[PDB]
Order: sequence, then C-alpha cells, then structure tokens
Amino acid sequence: GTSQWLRKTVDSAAVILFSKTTCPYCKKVKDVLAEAKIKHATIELDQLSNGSAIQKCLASFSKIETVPQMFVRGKFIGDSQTVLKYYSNDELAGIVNESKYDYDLIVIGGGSGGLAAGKEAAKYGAKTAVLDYVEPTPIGTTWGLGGTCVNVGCIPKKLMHQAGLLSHALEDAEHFGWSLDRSKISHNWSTMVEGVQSHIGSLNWGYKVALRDNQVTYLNAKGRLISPHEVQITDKNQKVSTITGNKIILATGERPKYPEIPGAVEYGITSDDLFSLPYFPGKTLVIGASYVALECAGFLASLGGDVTVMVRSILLRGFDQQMAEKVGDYMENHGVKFAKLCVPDEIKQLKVVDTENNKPGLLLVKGHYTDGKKFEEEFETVIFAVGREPQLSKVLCETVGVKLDKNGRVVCTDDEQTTVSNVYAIGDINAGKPQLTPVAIQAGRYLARRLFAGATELTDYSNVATTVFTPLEYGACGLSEEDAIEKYGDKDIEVYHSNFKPLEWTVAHREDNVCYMKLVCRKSDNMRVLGLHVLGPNAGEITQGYAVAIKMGATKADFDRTIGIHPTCSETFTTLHVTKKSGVSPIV
Amino acid sequence: GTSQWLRKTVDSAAVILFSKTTCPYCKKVKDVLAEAKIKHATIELDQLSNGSAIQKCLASFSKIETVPQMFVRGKFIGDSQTVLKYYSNDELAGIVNESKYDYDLIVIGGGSGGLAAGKEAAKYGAKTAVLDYVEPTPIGTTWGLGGTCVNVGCIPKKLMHQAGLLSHALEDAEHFGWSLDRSKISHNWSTMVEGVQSHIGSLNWGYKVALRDNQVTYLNAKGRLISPHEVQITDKNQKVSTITGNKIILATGERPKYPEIPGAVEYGITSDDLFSLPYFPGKTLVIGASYVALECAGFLASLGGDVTVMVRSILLRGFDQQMAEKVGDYMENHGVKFAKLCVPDEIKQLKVVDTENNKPGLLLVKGHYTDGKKFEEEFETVIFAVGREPQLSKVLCETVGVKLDKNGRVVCTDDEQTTVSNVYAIGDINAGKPQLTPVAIQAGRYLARRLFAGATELTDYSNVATTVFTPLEYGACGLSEEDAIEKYGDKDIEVYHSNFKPLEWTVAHREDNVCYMKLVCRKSDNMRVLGLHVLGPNAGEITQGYAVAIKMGATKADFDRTIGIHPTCSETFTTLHVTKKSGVSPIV
Ligand SMILES: Cc1cc2nc3c(=O)[nH]c(=O)nc-3n(C[C@H](O)[C@H](O)[C@H](O)COP(=O)(O)OP(=O)(O)OC[C@H]3O[C@@H](n4cnc5c(N)ncnc54)[C@H](O)[C@@H]3O)c2cc1C
Ligand SMILES: Cc1cc2nc3c(=O)[nH]c(=O)nc-3n(C[C@H](O)[C@H](O)[C@H](O)COP(=O)(O)OP(=O)(O)OC[C@H]3O[C@@H](n4cnc5c(N)ncnc54)[C@H](O)[C@@H]3O)c2cc1C
Ligand SMILES: N#Cc1cccc2c3c([nH]c12)CCCC3
Ligand SMILES: N#Cc1cccc2c3c([nH]c12)CCCC3
Repeated sequence: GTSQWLRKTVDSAAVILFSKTTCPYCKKVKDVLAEAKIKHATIELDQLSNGSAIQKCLASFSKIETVPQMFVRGKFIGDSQTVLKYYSNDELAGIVNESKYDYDLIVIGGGSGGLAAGKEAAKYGAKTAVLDYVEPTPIGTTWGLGGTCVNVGCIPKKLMHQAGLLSHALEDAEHFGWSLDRSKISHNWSTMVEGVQSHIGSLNWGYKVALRDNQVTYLNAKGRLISPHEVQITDKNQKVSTITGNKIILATGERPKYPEIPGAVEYGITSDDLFSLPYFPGKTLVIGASYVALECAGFLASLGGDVTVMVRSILLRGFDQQMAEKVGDYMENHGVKFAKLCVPDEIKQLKVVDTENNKPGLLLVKGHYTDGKKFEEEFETVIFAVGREPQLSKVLCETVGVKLDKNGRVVCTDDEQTTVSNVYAIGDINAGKPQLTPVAIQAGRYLARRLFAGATELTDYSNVATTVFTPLEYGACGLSEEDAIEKYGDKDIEVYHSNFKPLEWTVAHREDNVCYMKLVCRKSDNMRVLGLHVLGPNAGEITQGYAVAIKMGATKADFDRTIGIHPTCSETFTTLHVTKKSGVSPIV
Repeated sequence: GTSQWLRKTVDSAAVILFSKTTCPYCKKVKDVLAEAKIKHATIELDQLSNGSAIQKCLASFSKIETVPQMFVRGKFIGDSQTVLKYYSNDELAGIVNESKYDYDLIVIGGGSGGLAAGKEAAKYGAKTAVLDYVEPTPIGTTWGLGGTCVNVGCIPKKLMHQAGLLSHALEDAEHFGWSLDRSKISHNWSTMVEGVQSHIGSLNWGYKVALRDNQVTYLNAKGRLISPHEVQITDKNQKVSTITGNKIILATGERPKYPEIPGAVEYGITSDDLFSLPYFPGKTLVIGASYVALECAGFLASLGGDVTVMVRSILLRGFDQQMAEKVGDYMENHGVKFAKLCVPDEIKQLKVVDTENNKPGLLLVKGHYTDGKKFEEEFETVIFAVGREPQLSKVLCETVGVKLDKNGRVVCTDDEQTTVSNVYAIGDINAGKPQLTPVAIQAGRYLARRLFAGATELTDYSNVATTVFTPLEYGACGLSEEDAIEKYGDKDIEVYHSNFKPLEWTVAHREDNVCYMKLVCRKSDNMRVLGLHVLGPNAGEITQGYAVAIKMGATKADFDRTIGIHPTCSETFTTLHVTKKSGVSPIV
C-alpha cells in the first residue's frame, strides 16, 4: 500500500527531504541546502492525507519518526543536527555526490520529450546528462538541438503555413478598402526560408542555454545502450567512451522513410531537406497522402508553386474520411493537382542540382495506375513523404533485453517502462501512442517527477486533440464517425452536423458552403459526445478548448445549454440541431 | 406534479397532438395534418418516462385514455375517426382557426431574440405576428429588419474590425517573403462601408424571407401594449389600429444614450450613425470607455484615423481590471491617444457637415479634468458611446401593470415572465441579464418551445463567455479576479498566469510579452476554475470551447491532464504552473 510506494521513492530519489511547512526545524535545514546550492525534492508530510501513515512508516529506513529526514540516493543521511554537523565540518557536498554511477539519469535523444524529461529531472537534484546527434540526410542536411518539431517539423511547417494564408490576406485586403493590387505581388522563397531559419536558430540556442543553467551535461554525441546501465557515446572526432547512469531514458524519435525504387534516395528529398532548402523547389511531385504530405503540398501551392500529389490509396488514413474528402476537395478546388490511385516506379535525372545559381535540377517520374494506365511526367523537385520509422538497432544493442514490437517501436507499461527495469521510453518510439510533440512533453515531465520526486501521476494517452494545417484547417477530437459506428452500431449513433461561413469571408466573397462541423454522440450513453470535427479557419484554436469538456465526458446537452460568443466560427457548436439521420440538409 | 404540468401544456398550445411512434393510428392522423398543411406540436408518450402517468392523466380533459388525442387551443377536438370526420366532411381548418384572439403570439421588436422567438413559435402551429420599427437617429439614420447586432452592432463592427487586422496582415506579409510595400498602401473608407452595407442588406432581406416562409405576419409598425391582450400599431402612413394576441412578447432592445450638454445631439453622432457613415470621420473624439467605445476607437486607428478616447473613470468597468489596463496599454502603444480622467462640457460647431463632397464638419470640444485643468481641442467627428438604455414608456402604457425596475428594465421570473401572466420579456430589457445577442436568441427559442410545445427547459444565464474585439482581442469566462477575492477571500484564491507569443508573431518581429492569460481557481473547492482570461489573437475562438468545460465545473487538474494542440496559442492553458502567489515572473 502506502507501505510499498515509499520504498520506491526513497530508492530512486537522488536527494530527498521529508518535512512540514509548519516547522522551524524543517525550515532551518532547507536554508542550509539553498546556500550550499544543493538541489533536492521535498515532501511536506503535513500536506498529504497520508502523512501520519508515512511519518511512522519512514522509520523502517531511518529508525526515527520525526521531521526532517534527509536521504541521498537511498541512504539515510541524518536529522537536523547531523546534517549541520556534516556542513559545519565541511562534509556535505561529498556525500551528496555519492553515486554508484556517473549520472542519475542519461537521456539519449535531445528532442521534444527528451529535453522535457532532462529539464524536469535536474530540478529535483538528479545529476542529468542529455545526448543529441542529427544523422545527416542523404544530401547532408543537418540541424541543431531540439528535435523534429523545432527543426524539421511543427515550427518550420506552420510559419510556412502562415506565409500561405497571407496569400489570401492580400486577396481579401482589397474588398475591405485597401488599395493594393493582389494580382501584381509575388512570393520570394529564399527570404521566407531565411526568417524561419533565423527563428529555429534562436530555438537551438535557447535550449543549449536552458540545459546549461539547470546543470545538465549536454553531449553532442551519438549514444548506444550496451548494458542496462552502460551507455556508449561517439563524438564528432569519432572518439569512443562509456558513461554510466542509474536510470536511462530512450527518446530518439524517428526519421523519414523512402520507397524502394531506382532514383529515390539519389534524386529525391524529404521533409528534413525542404525546410532549409536554398532554392524554391518549383514544379513539385508530392508522393504520399499523410498529413505531412498534404500540408507541404498546401503551402507550396499557396506560394504560387505548381503542385501535384500522387495518392496511393486514400487521403489521411485513420482520420474521419468524410473530412479527408472535404479537406482534399478544398485543395483541388484551390490549385493542388491530385494523381488518384497511383504509385511511383522510378525517378530518373535530367538535370543535376545547380548549387551556384540557386536552381533545382529536373526529373522524369515513371509510375503506373492501379487500373493499368501509365504515369510519366517531368518535375523540378520530388518530395517523398511516405512514413516515419525509428531505427533502434543503431541505438539499442539487441543483447541488453528491451522488447521491441513488430513495427520497430518499444513496448512499455503505462508508466513508460521497458522490459529492463532501469530503462524507459517516451516520444515517438513508445508503441501505439499518439506521435505528437506535446504528448512527448507530457510523458517526459510526469515520468521525471515520479523517478526523482515521489509523484504518482500518469500520462493520459486517450482523446488527444489534433489539427491538420492544410489550406483549410481541420481539427479533431475523439473517435471518427466510421469507427464509432464499428464499435456501437449504427442504431446507437446520432450525428449532428452543419455547414457555416466565417463572417470575414462575407465581404471577401469566399465560399458559402465549404466549412463544416459535426458532433458524433452515442444515443444510449446519454448522447455522450464521442468525437468532434471541424473544417474551417483557426481549427487549432477552435478545437483545443473542447478537448477539456470531452476529457470530462461531455454530452450533447452540455453543448446545448452553453452559450456562444458572436460573431465567431466556434459558436456554431452550441446551437447544432440537424441530424444526419433526419436527412435535413446542413446548408445555410 | 406531472398532474399540474400537463394542464398548462394543453391550455397554451395552439394545436397539439399526443401520440406514440409505435402506432399506426397516430401515424394516420399525422398524415392528414401534413396534407391539409396544418402545423402542430406533437408529444410521443412512448418517449417520456412519464408517459403512463400522463396517458391516464390526459383523461381529465378527454375522458378517454388512448392515442391519439388532438387539442386545439385548449379544446378537445377528437380521436382518430372524429378528426377524419371533420376532414372528410370539410370542417378541419375552420376549427383549427378557432381563436379568442387574432394571433396566438404578438412579438413587439424585430431584433435578435424577437425574431428568434417568432420563428420557433410558428413551427409548432401558433399564429404568430412580428413587429419592427427603427426610430430614426437625430440626424435621420435608419435601417432594416434584424435589430442592433445585424444593423448597428456585432455584424458591422466586426467586419470593420477585420479591415483593421488586415492592416497588420500587410505589415507581416513582407517578412514572410511577399514583395509588397506596406508603407505605400492607403485605406478607403467609402469602399469599406459599401461592402459592409451590402452584407447587412442581404441579412435584412433574408429575415423578411424567413418570416414569410414560416407563416409569420411581419408588420413594419410601431407597437404599444395598452391592455394585457391588446397591442396598438402605427404604420408609416400614421394609421392606427389594434390587434389582439393570446401571448405577448416584449423584445424591443435598447438605443444609444447622450450626455446632457450643449452641442451633443446636434453636432455629435453615435454607434447607429457610424456604420453607414458616407464619409471617413477623420480626426475623432471617442467619449466613453465601454467595450463599444474602445472597439470603435480601435478600427478607426487601424485604418489610419487619428483617434482619441476621453476616459471619465476606468476602462471597461465590470471586466477584470488587470485585463482592462493591458487592453488599453496595447492601444496606446499602437496609436490611440487617451485623455485620462476627463469629461466633456460642451460641443461647439466650426464647420457644418458638407453633404456634397463627402466631407465632415469640424468641432471644438470643451471639457475639464477632474483635478481642475481645462480640456480644449478641435475634432472632425465626435462619437458618443456612454451607455444604452431602453425606452419602455414609448412601448408599454404604465396602466397595464408590468413591473419595471429603477434602470428602466423589466422584472421577470426565471422563465422570462412579467407581472402580467400573458406577457413576457427577453433580450436587453430583461433586468440584470447578460446583454448579448446569442443570449437573447437562447431565451427566445427556449421560451417559444414552452408556450406552444410543452417544453420545460429554462435558459441558464450564468457564466456566459464574452470577447472584446479591440486591436488585441480579450476573451473572458467567469468571475474576474477582483470579484473572486471579494467573495471567498484572498487566502482561498490561487491564480495561474503566463505570458506568451503567437508563433506567427515570431517572423513578423512583433512583441515578446504582450499576450497574457490566467486561471482564477478556488483552493478549497478542489481548485475549481472560477474564471478564465486571455489577451491575444482570436480570443473568441480560443475562449468558446472552454465555456463548456466550465459550465460542467472544471478544475485546474482537468486542464493539467488534458493535452494541447501545437503550435497554437490555446495550448498554453493546458501547461500553466506559475502562481501569482509564488511571485515567479510570467515572462518567456
Ligand atoms: C513535418 C512534420 C510536422 C509535424 N508537425 C507537428 C505539429 O504541428 N504538431 C505536433 O504535435 N506534432 C507534429 N509533428 C510530430 C512531432 O514532430 C513529433 O511528435 C515529435 O517530433 C516527437 O518528438 P520525440 O521527442 O519523440 O523525438 P524527436 O523530436 O524526433 O527528437 C529525438 C532526437 O534524438 C535524436 N537522436 C536519435 N538517435 C540518436 C542517438 N543515437 N544519439 C543521439 N541523439 C539521437 C534525433 O536526431 C532527434 O533530434 C510533425 C512531424 C513532422 C515530420
Ligand atoms: C456597437 C455594438 C456592438 C455589439 N457587438 C456585440 C457582439 O459582438 N456580440 C454580442 O453578443 N453582442 C453585441 N452587442 C450587443 C447586442 O447587439 C445585443 O445583445 C442585442 O442587439 C440585443 O438584442 P434584442 O433582441 O434584445 O434587441 P434589439 O436587437 O435591440 O432589437 C429590438 C428591435 O425592436 C425595435 N423596436 C423597439 N421599440 C419598438 C416598437 N415600439 N415597435 C417596434 N419595434 C420596436 C428596435 O428598433 C430593434 O430593431 C453589440 C451592441 C452594440 C451597440
Ligand atoms: N481560405 C482560407 C483561410 C484559412 C485560414 C484562415 C483564413 C483567413 C483568410 N483566409 C483563411 C482571409 C482573412 C481571414 C483569415
Ligand atoms: N496585432 C495583432 C493581431 C490581432 C489579431 C490577429 C492577428 C494576426 C496578425 N496580427 C493580429 C498578423 C498575422 C496573424 C493574424
């Protein structure tokens, strides 16, 4: 019970003190540790409804019953007088660096969650080190500390989204009385990349400073787990060496995948190259239909690019497919060409990349349709976006004993633990979890606090809100319509749906019936909202708030009784009434 | 009990039928009424957990116990065979127009809630009429059906907001690689008003069509309640006449207020004139500090106007005052001049409005500071925005017996009822209620359904979300910080707060620490979120979703455990930690 919790907190904490806020004698020892710059976690026993039980239970270790007690790395250090004896006699910081290992904590992977974990760990006294290498792309693209979001993901994509919507700011700017001529402005790619790279720069720097000011040894080195507590590192100078840690965290994320065909790796790029590209790609083939694939097709189009997407099977597999279809129909209606049910066979080269003039090469793409017909067409740039995958063999010697799944990802209990007890994994290599940057951040912080601070809080992986930043934005929460039938049966599912139109689009003369939204509720369980969907502007802002109501289990009636803000788009959700079952049309 | 509910539903319904979905004999009578185009409400007894009790209780009226039973205006009409006897013998529509009054329902006021009520009422068979007059402003400004939001409120203001933000689209458009020169574009006022007026036109028309297709007699006439069931109307031709109604609904909203000083009414305008102004106002005095006053100062500035606001007392009285201050400091830092603690004495005229050249007059404003000092300065346009007020004496003869409060508003029970039983009020003349367009809409629909359909649902007036559409937008939900102390005491209040910066502002080189947000929770009641506040872009979208969680009573831990969407602004709310109490700084 409580019994058993507290033996784990004492064992795993680097430095921990039990106390009471109403106590001079706890206060006087805190003061000694602030001054000697000794960092620690602290449990105020007068603040848990468990504190009496623990205060007596503590004695199993300390053979005493009173506050304060200080432990260092599982070992009882002493009460008040003995601590200040260790201090007055100049013996403190030598016992507080007593460790069977170099580091309390070694984090392989300096990305989203990996930095999140390290930062929170050193807060509570754990001697923490953090390791990052960026494997260069086939053409040599490489970036700075921070991981996939910062450098080749959510941050550079979304700014590049923003530059695309500004293409319709200027269109609309005319009808609202501004005296520009949209039809005579042009977008410049280099100037756009230059700023996006300037901001990424300042993120790279800010993380290095953050780590340095928390006492975290950053180690620009490729790291491998040979034994449970032995991590082996290799630097830029190719020097080898082993470091040791009590607890080891695996947070190395993923990297892009390539179709096995002639020409791919040679003459094609991916997401990692695109965001610091030194020239505008020009005519572009986007192979793939993931969110990454449509989003990148999206801003390329919006910045005057000539864009084509080659769709193997469906658009956005695993999302609601009505919204898929709607998402893509906006993009077709606004430029982006789709090659439907189609698949590459080989890339040949017609012109080499000209790295003096900032100009692309030129390509011949050869592929086929599923019905038989051929596919042949020329393109200046070919971007593959067909999936991401981890590469744990480079990182995790199969001999240590961590159970990978069939995909390549790690099997973890609901506290992120691997089949070796001193190792854990978070981020994209956790199996069957949401592969999202704030999800990683959520895991790495809550896990840190349980290893080095006695926290019990788990991460809730369910019902995590998402948004795709396509020309029209799509934001989502919960099950998609088709699944929620496949689980409770059509009869048990009612759906409320509606078109709409942002007030801003009225004067701009935009479309009457493209925006859409729907609630998928369960009849039998009090009409409980099972999933929520919206396509229109600012879907991220519109969605995120409803992620809370839903995590508390909201029903339709909660939506009905709550009052809207006007004029907004989001206020349509409070007044829905037309059901799919009814057959009444959802227009305006 | 149930007993008593059902005598009210039978009494007030114009035409109502009790039935069961599993019934051929109910079906066969519905078919007869669809064909004769007879409209009605319908209670399926096999769908309430009260249905057995009612089915027997019904007999108090019908002396029978079986389905279906049809009543018209409180009178039992017959079972199946007798209804189709009335029909085969060509006697139906004559009994279904049996009424002790011309209309079931007379709605004085053709605005937000007033139209909302009328529309929902005629759905369930009630012979409904709707009345609207627009009292011309002192200079003669007048508009079409729809009310204050449509014509001189939320719709024309917010589009005019939109034209203001597009002023910073074009600024930012440069840094994202677009080849315009922001510094050489100018805004044209006439072209902007022209479009906003085009959209309002199409709203005016759409309401007239809506009313006409629901069978609602629209009566462009000024209406007055002389007796409880007698309403007297006067048209454009000044013709008098009386109409009679069973139930009477008061929904005439409000109109603008004027300071009692020389020159005001003569040489000044208000909100009603501004939105169809035929010239750009130029140099403008904004007297007032309501939301209306800052919002209008806001877009005038953003469209290059030279703008000044004269603040009697505080900014935005009744909102959080930290957010007030922050709101205004953005506007000062972005142009808008504030004359602090200051008050007009008189307006004199230097030039008359020149209505050929589309040019304003010119004014001399004379006023004083509260400390003594004088105020004297010239201005091309003076906009008064010092409060709205109803004028019920024009509408409601004091002799009938409806209890007004001290302000001028009506006293209603929590079902919108006036001290006369057949009369009700909704919208801005309901006392002590939120004066918001979707609030009016919410009252007018739920009230309709209870008068003519047996509904029991009330409107929940508490915790209604708001947003001010100032240059920086401020959206709000719940108590403001100062109140939530004044009710539970400082010790019981914890506050979580944080700065932030939209990812979009990064490349645009906008400000590091202007955006702000905070959660005001109650320690003792499980840290329950009492109010929520945000200042940044898209506050309306950002807020509205959290209006639901809060209506279900969300606590901080609900925010902590829910996962964010990234990059958005809204995702800061899921990761708050710094408390005001702690004193840790909220920057970035
Ligand atoms: C184009 C794109 C856009 C995206 N947009 C969004 C979005 O808008 N929102 C969202 O929530 N998610 C988005 N994602 C997903 C998001 O990036 C991931 O959830 C996130 O990056 C996962 O973080 P992580 O901490 O698991 O690992 P990563 O961020 O991938 O970081 C792990 C780091 O460890 C390094 N590493 C690997 N092996 C070693 C080794 N042996 N030694 C040392 N270092 C090593 C890697 O190079 C990397 O820098 C996007 C992804 C892509 C590709
Ligand atoms: C500038 C401005 C901006 C606003 N912006 C917002 C916003 O963004 N969001 C929001 O929620 N609220 C906003 N409001 C408030 C919103 O307009 C009100 O809540 C709403 O208009 C109230 O509607 P109502 O149905 O009570 O009456 P009204 O909309 O005022 O309609 C009543 C109608 O009845 C007419 N009438 C009066 N007397 C008679 C009579 N004797 N005979 C016939 N007809 C008569 C009136 O002329 C009017 O047309 C704004 C208000 C203003 C002034
Ligand atoms: N299409 C599109 C699109 C997608 C998202 C946001 C916007 C905005 C405009 N167009 C948008 C024009 C001005 C208002 C903001
Ligand atoms: N200041 C300001 C302001 C207020 C509300 C929204 C916005 C946006 C910009 N400025 C904004 C620039 C482009 C992104 C959208």
